[PDB]
Amino acid sequence: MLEADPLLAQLKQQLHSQTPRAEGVVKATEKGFGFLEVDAQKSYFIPPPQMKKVMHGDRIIAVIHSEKERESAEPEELVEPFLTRFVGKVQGKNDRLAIVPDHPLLKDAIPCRAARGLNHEFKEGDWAVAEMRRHPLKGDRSFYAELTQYITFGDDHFVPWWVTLARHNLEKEAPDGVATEMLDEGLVREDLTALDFVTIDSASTEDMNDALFAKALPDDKLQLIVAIADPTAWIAEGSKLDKAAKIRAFTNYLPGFNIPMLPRELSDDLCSLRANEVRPVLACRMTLSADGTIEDNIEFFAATIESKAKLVYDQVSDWLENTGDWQPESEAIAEQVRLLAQICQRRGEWRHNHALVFKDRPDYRFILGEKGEVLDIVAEPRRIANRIVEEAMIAANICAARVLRDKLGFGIYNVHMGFDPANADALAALLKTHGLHVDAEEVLTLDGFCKLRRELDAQPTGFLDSRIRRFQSFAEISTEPGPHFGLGLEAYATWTSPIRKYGDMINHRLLKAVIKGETATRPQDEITVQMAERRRLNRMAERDVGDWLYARFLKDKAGTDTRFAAEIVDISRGGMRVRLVDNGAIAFIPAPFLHAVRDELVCSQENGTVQIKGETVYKVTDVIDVTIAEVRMETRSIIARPV
RNA sequence: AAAAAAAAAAAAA
Ligand SMILES: [Mg+2]
Repeated sequence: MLEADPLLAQLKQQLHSQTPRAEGVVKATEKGFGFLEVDAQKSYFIPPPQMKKVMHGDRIIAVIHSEKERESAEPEELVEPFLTRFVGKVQGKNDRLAIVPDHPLLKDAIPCRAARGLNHEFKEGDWAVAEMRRHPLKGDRSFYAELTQYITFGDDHFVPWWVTLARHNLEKEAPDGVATEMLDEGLVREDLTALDFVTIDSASTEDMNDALFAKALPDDKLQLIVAIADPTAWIAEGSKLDKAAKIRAFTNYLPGFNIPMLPRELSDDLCSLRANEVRPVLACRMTLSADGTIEDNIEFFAATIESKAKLVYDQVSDWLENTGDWQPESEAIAEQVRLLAQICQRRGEWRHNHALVFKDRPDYRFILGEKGEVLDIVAEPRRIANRIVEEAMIAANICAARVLRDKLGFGIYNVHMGFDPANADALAALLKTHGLHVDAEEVLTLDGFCKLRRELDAQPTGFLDSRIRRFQSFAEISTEPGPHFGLGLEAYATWTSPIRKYGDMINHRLLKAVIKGETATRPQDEITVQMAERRRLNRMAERDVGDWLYARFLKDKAGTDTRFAAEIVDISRGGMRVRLVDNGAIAFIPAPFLHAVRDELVCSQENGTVQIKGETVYKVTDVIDVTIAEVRMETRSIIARPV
């Protein structure tokens, strides 16, 4: 320090301790300087020397100095490092090695060495999971990491998968546990083995959760039995398998394969409702009126079925539309499909008239070759076969929601509040100012939410809807009943997918207690926290591997003038993001690609509009056409240009 | 200043 002190020392301590401080997030740039962003309307310049103390995304406290030109930020204290556990490719030779983190915005190679104990000889090119050990703002000399796990070598074709799963600390392998023995839970299994139950799925599906059987009754009434796989017949609450299943809370589905929640021999074999195999199920028998309402006499019962057809969606859809080679190869199972189509028809009607029918965009399926190469990425629209299963499943889950509510009062419920009550006034004002009246109090009720939803659906474009997306809440998992706004239902609880959700297994045991007239333990409202956490991580992992594959699929289209139809999905000041409609990739279009004169060009995020010379040329919702300009593999980003 | 590690909802995987 500067050390000549009398009580000058005390003066300088006081003076320096009274300078202003701001907390904020570091934002690095292409150049040597950066900024400390405090709020969306305030930020301070960080001099190049000062940027050497921080990393992009670090949350810090800086002391603020007035300078000749502007106010300046000098980082003082690290509130939160942007980077702790991370993944990245390692560089460097033998005992002098660095890792550059996978995060697109962090380009700097961070020195590192292996942890004590690790057997892998780390070397240039292989991917690793490292831990940040050392920060300049912590008093340390410089940035330093230790390599904590070896993911794989750079040339591993399945790199996108292993890296992503490691990044999210998700399991890379099917459970090591072993199916043990089918339990006698005191249930009486109705033998439904003679009935023409069918399953309808993707051709590649190996773990069929649901099976359906339909029967005509007098009075234009239809009967539907929903038969669901039951792994709980093999896995007792509190078993080894149970504990393991609780932790992975879902099967993780990624392009080209999945990491199953339960041991693969029960999931893809012993529980799967395979064609012409005798299987235990937990069944729901319901009666549907002419208008599609689920009548009062719902029966949940344990049973045993034998599926008479592993049907595939597209074939069933082809047939109900009559195209294609495929035909139900038996009159009996043809009568099943068309009865099931009637049920769909009735229920689509019921849901339109008393709830909400969300208009549904296409799924996208990665078609992979042997070596993990993506051959194609295809739109997979929801047609009638999909709709047939969906209506049955929703109905079944509605039944479970009633029964659990009316018999236990608790369960694993899927709740969705629609709009956050703290946002209701802002929502109302925003729509009203675009010329669509809404009432902030109504809109927080089911009917209000539904009323608005229909009016929004009646709009030419999805523009206004997009403006209010920022106000919409996510489905949450709750331990007790609650509205599901997005589905326009009082209460909703899923039990139809136990092979691939610990939640549905929890509901299976609950429903079984009910069937048996037995006493049941309320689930602890902490297991929902594990579940929601995994659901989030799974969703991210799926999207992330997707993005990586979208890049490598589109790599050889860069610079070519092949055209893609694209929906503009989001606008930042940096430009636009578009979704390529017939593969579903996300591409970024940089602002200059839109005009080239920066002065006349505004890309408003709040307005979700691009304006050249004061006239809007693009808004968040338009379909435009694009070429692939560039795809940079280092950061797996697709840059598109308009046409 | 060519942006960025978040999904509004459902179904099937
Ligand atoms: Mg299924």
